[PDB]
Amino acid sequence: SFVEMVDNLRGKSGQGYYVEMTVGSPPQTLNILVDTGSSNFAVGAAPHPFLHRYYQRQLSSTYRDLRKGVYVPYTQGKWEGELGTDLVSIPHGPNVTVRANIAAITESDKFFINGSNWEGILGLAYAEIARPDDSLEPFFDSLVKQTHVPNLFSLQLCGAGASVGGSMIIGGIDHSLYTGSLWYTPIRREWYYEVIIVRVEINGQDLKMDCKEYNYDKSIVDSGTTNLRLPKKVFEAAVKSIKAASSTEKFPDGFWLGEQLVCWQAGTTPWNIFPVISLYLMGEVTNQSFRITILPQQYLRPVEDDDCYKFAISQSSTGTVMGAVIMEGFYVVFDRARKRIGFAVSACHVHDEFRTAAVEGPFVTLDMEDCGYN
Ligand SMILES: CC(C)(C)c1cccc(C2(NC[C@@H](O)[C@H](Cc3cc(F)cc(F)c3)NC(=O)CC[C@@H](O)C(=O)O)CCCCC2)c1
Repeated sequence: SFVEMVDNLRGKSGQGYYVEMTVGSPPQTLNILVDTGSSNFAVGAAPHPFLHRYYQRQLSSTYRDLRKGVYVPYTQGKWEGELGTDLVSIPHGPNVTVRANIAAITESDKFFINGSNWEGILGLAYAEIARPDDSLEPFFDSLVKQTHVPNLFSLQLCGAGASVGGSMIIGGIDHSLYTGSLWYTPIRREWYYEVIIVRVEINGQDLKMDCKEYNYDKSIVDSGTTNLRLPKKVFEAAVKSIKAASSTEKFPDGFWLGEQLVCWQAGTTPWNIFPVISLYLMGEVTNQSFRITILPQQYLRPVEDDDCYKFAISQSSTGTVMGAVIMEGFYVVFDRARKRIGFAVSACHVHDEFRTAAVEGPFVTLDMEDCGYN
């Protein structure tokens, strides 16, 4: 649903996943980062040391200026630019063309990456967190309003199998991309893709915190953030257990902070000493939830030059962010029509000789609604 969009994403480890788009008439081709954690469509529109190409408004007979500026601040990077509209399409995407809002980026700081291969960002979340304000229609809303594409997309983000790939199925769910059942969690509110974590286990041991801690101040699925990011108190409980699981090894302190590799001899990575992490999500029926299980092969992410890794779980003071390492090896369905996100085991699942990533349920969990913050 459909073959045409299967394997339509590419990326580098830790630099997001991008999809090919064209903007303007005639079509100008850009690579565009696929970001469930923001809601603005923006594209390099002026030279910058890190851009191979950029969008050229003067060459599009279909460009229209909105004569209004815009800027967006992310966790660290930020850009400013000029709002306009234009015709936009996705070559490996549905067969449609829309007029969508476009921020043309004229200045930026710490936003583009050195050898990135991407030139723009596709914020796929709801108008609410759009900049300057919720009146700037996000691209996906426009796509839905203009064409007949169903109000639904799914993301199959894959780890290696040194440089990566994946699929963005616009408008449905492609059955060849996952196994087992889909389990759905409610979208709590339509701004970020907000969800609610009702329970946390590490190698089968409940973390025993008040479930409010898991969602303080929000939990969101964010394909535009690399790490699993955890609220301070949860982060420290989790590192504690992960340290004691793996104490048979000697770890620098900068490792646990994400600012320093650990290396082992090719093929000898001590997989079995790192615990599995289970996240239980609110389910669709009363008192029911389901779990997703993350393997060490998701949260110790590989970087080149021996097999080398960074700890891809880190600290947040803006809530739980289920980033790209959590999403890898799941097929994640953003079912906007039904205010829900589905998780299944990805067809490109992460393997381990003795353990496997899993979406399992049903589980009973009382008082799930008390887990939400405010
Ligand atoms: C855009 C908006 C809505 C105002 C905003 C602001 C701050 C944080 C976010 C959130 N989404 C954040 C998400 O949009 C952005 C997209 C992005 C990807 C990129 F490659 C470079 C960037 F400059 C920006 N990603 C990041 O800021 C993290 C990037 C990097 O540190 C990494 O972890 O890989 C993250 C925290 C929880 C809320 C959602 C969103």
